[PDB]
Amino acid sequence: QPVLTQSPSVSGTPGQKVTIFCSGSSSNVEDNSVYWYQQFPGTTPKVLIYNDDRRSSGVPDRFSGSKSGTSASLAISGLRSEDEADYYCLSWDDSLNGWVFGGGTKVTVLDAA
Repeated sequence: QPVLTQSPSVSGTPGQKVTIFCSGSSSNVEDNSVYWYQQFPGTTPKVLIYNDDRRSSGVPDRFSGSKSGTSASLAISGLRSEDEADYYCLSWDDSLNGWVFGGGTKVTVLDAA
């Protein structure tokens, strides 16, 4: 099982805000950088956030990464249909001696009505 524990699936309509959580431990996210990846079906995952809160080139400011203690989050404000994807957190783990991913959180964007 994944060493990092992510939020269950979340949904929103366009314009809403969602927050995805990534919980780790003292051996991983507490002192090591967290990265966030976005993955569409049948596509390689791409880095959206690195070093806890830095946006990759081209990533909209409505994507915000943060970290506190052994917990990290990715907030997507102003949700757009193209944001529907699986999101994964990643951190180095000093005990396991590996790069560990969360199990993923699917963000679904519902048609408002």
